[PDB]
Amino acid sequence: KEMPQPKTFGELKNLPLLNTDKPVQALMKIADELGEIFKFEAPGRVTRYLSSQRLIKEACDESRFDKNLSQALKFVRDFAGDGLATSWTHEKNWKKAHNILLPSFSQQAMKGYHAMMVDIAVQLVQKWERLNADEHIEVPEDMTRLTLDTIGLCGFNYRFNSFYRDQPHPFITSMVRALDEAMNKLQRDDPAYDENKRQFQEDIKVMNDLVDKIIADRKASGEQSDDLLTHMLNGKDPETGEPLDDENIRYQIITFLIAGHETTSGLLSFALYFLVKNPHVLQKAAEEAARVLVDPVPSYKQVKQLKYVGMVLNEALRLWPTAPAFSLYAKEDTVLGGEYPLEKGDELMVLIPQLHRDKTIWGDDVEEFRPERFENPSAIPQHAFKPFGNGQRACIGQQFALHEATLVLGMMLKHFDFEDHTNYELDIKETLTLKPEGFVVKAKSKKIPL
Amino acid sequence: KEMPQPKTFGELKNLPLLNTDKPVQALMKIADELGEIFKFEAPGRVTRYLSSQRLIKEACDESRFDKNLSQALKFVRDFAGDGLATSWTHEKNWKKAHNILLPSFSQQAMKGYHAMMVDIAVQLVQKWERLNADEHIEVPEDMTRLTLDTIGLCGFNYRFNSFYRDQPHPFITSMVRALDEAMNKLQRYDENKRQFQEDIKVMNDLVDKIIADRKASGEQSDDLLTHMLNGKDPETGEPLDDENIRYQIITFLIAGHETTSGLLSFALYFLVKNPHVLQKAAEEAARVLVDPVPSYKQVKQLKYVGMVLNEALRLWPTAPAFSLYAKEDTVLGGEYPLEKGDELMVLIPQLHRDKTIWGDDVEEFRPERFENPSAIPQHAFKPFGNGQRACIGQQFALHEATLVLGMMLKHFDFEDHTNYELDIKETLTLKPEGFVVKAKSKKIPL
Ligand code: HEM
Ligand code: HEM
Repeated sequence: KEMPQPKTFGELKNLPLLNTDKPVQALMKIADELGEIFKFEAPGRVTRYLSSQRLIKEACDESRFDKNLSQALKFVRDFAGDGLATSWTHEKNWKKAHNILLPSFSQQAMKGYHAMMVDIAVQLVQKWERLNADEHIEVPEDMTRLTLDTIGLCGFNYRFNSFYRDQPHPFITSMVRALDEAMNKLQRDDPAYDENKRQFQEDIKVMNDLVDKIIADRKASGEQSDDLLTHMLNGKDPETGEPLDDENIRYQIITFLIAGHETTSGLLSFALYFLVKNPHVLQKAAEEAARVLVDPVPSYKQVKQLKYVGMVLNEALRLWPTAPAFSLYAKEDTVLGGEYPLEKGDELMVLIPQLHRDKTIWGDDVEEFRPERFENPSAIPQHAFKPFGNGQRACIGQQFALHEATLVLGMMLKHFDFEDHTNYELDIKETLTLKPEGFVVKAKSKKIPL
Repeated sequence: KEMPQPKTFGELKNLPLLNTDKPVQALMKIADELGEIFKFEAPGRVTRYLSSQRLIKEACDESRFDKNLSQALKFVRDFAGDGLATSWTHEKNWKKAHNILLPSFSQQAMKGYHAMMVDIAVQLVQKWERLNADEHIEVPEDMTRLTLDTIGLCGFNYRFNSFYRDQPHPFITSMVRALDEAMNKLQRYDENKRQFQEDIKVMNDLVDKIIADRKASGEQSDDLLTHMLNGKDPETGEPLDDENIRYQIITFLIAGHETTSGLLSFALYFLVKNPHVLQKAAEEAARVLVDPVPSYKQVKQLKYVGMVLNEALRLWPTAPAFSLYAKEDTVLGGEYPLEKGDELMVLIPQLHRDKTIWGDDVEEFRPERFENPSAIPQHAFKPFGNGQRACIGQQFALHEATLVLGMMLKHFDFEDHTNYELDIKETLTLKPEGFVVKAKSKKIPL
């Protein structure tokens, strides 16, 4: 009945607890101490962090709870607009874009993106083939170059050419800095933050200008590509009969870059981390890659056959889900778990990494990396595994993210042996997403041509 | 390219090779001679027996192969109907029952069955505590009493009361005799047919009566029957009808009781034949089972007992084969072209003796081989089948067997007093026939 709450700071309540550079990890430790639910209070804000499958399966009942914009998402909305990830369910543009975009994100639609994904994946493999002896790989940096360029090419047929650069494309610099400002605002306004505010407006303009220009260029040329921009310029919502307007198309493209690039590169980085830390698993994944990927270029069908690589990726998502939380609100007064009364509008946060450590679902070995947990997908209870969110507001990019990550991890394991030459100590850097900071490896080529 | 084939008998092709009382063991010896794959032909039937992890890992690719009803399963279907084990994947009732029953067979659902499992396990322990000096234990006989009563109680709150009986419950007599007829048909009668139909009627009547009785009472139990009466398939939104609920219950009794009792029997056999392993397992039981009654959480802590059970399943998987068909034209192992619909048999005991996977000591009983599942190559260990058509009862079988073996090792020292010679009787499942032991109580109360 009475809900636990972490230590307070006078008038600031719990807010200074977030003034740390690893806040998800801090909230996980609080959940370890306090259990499946705790109240978190700040000036003008009350939320409740959920950690157990028992309570989260109720919060995922869409008849009782809808997606809420967390404060992080509210700040991202200042540049993602009413794109899919930062719009309320009841906003006309959510269901409209949802209906238009769902068919272009299906498993069937990955067949059309596959060639462009391969284009960037081959660039990654060639970069590593061309490293000199005793040079090493900066794993999240290269994974970020890959996922960013893949979304750019599949999203709107634009080449950021990240593998030709040390300093990223100006669009990426402004996007990352806008995401940085969004996160820093969460932890803080006085006169000192005026420079950050001016820079934020400048970063927003940089993003809008490039994306609006590409949309305008495409409309003028009339050319058709296999990208999401072409689908959005031609698609009509069956319900309203309307197409997306140019401004919303821009917000969707920005959304694809934000929501997809760091989550996916984080997944690849964590997966490779767990592989080099678990040589029996790496051997098993590498066997499958060599057996399945029998052609110099992987095909769409071959990627679907990388079952164990997929298990590796799901187990990496279990331990470190790279979009680590989502937010809900009670549609009406309701009681959570038979003991927590909630009033209409009350907010909930789903702490995904804690959910994925619920021993009552996964057993005592929750911290061990064992892809075999996912050997048979049916053994996983409902709402125990939620790296892609919930229900109609789940990740629309799930099939894209997993197809890219399976393709690329498969190619990495086919073409190279990996050495954890520094005995890397896991250090998880937190933005709005999670990644293993400073993770480096050496790759020895297996000399298999492309 | 050219596939080996065992000796033939003119027009009968390979079929007389199955007219033996140990056909699985015969097929293993054929695989020893011919290798990882051989063709087996009979009038109007062609199949291919696979024995190597190399080929079986491809056969387990669900995009290329789906479950086939072997001739054994087709004959069992005459009384298991379209229950889960004897239905095709494309039959509406398979996916429907699969979606409904999966949550009631989960590891989480074992918490709710645990009390009833302990009920029967205590009856087994008390039976052995009450034996007189120099009396002995008929191991497969008592294990079958336990697993049969455990499924009856957890399945539909029915007590066969097997530990009160010499002659089994009439349902079991008809079930066993129906399974016997199914197997005998494979090797080939007007009286057999009349008897086969009588035994089906016994099974349907009792099970239909319990379903009707439960519907009339409105009472709720912690059993599979209550879940089936109240569950709805999320996909179609439909519940199982009463006829299919009957077939599922019959299926649970068939598919679960003899496979699981064989596992316990083989496990105890290998333990008494390997005293260092027995001692290690007994040390775990005493350290872990600190209460008069094991808890669910304690059973999960019996790690080495679980490894004992997996190693017993490696050597003698008690559901010893399953069948597959090619969904499309495909090439197996890069050298064996198969046409759509072509059939495969997975010879599990031979798979589990693949020296390229397990090393040269494949015949030795070493539970330590299972310390880390990640070190085991993909599809090397398939005692519970494959993919979406894998054993839905796997967690049930292993929880029961771990609980019961744990309690046995806590409460008794065992003696292989006859220096028993392994003799594996074959029905549709495998068991060590005539396996007997003496148990000396450690005098630990319940
Ligand atoms: C492993 C990589 C990814 C993970 C873990 C992930 C995770 C998530 C999660 C948890 C949500 C729900 C957030 C909430 O409820 O507030 C979400 C939504 C979303 N994601 Fe992803 N994501 C990934 C990759 C991608 C990619 C590659 C794209 C685009 C190509 C994408 C686009 C979106 C969009 C548009 C939404 C909002 C959907 C809606 O509400 O209609 N994501 N994602
Ligand atoms: C150690 C004991 C057991 C073993 C070795 C075993 C083995 C197997 C195997 C190999 C299959 C796949 C057969 C095929 O592909 O044709 C299977 C399926 C099945 N088993 Fe078991 N089993 C055991 C215990 C149980 C128990 C206790 C139950 C029920 C309570 C059960 C119920 C089933 C069912 C319903 C299926 C069919 C699942 C489906 O296709 O949807 N089994 N079992």
